[PDB]
Amino acid sequence: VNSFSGYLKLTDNVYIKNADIVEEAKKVKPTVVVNAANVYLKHGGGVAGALNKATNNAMQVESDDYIATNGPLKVGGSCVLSGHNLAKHCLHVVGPNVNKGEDIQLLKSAYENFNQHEVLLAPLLSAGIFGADPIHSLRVCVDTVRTNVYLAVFDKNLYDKLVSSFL
Ligand SMILES: O=C(O)C[C@H](NC(=O)c1cc(F)cc2[nH]cnc12)c1ccc(Br)cc1
Repeated sequence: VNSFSGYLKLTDNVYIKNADIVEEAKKVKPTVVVNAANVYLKHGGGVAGALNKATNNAMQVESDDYIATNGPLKVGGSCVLSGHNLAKHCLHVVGPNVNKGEDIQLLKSAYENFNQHEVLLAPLLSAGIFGADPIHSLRVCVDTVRTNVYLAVFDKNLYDKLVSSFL
């Protein structure tokens, strides 16, 4: 039993809700919140900008120190950093950004990072400003992640769609 409330169950291990991931993280304090990161950990907009803003820019400060020490992530890669006031940990995962021409097949590699964590609160990788089809992203998520994933979808319209077209 865990503290996630109000999710529709899609599979044995994938759950989905219409929620603002920032507000959901602040209320659940999950062990792991996933950020839709880029390789530079520059959290300017989308989910990343919103999560970072909710940390009063502490996520960005920590991220800049990480990059200065380690260099950029790989597309499809991840790193674990602090969750600040939102979660114990933040798993920064780099999905491919279609608006940069990155190979969508890297989306499966990106979701594989979730399997290193028993339970996660997560956005749909490569959705939103990353330009991928959120329905394809949901399919890859379901077919790749084996751990328990609670997907928050900010847009109510999108959500209702994802549910009605799910197989
Ligand atoms: O709806 C989703 O969950 C996926 C994606 N979300 C974002 O891009 C997004 C951006 C942001 F700045 C803050 C956020 N907090 C939660 N998600 C976001 C999206 C896709 C299509 C459309 Br139309 C609208 C949104």
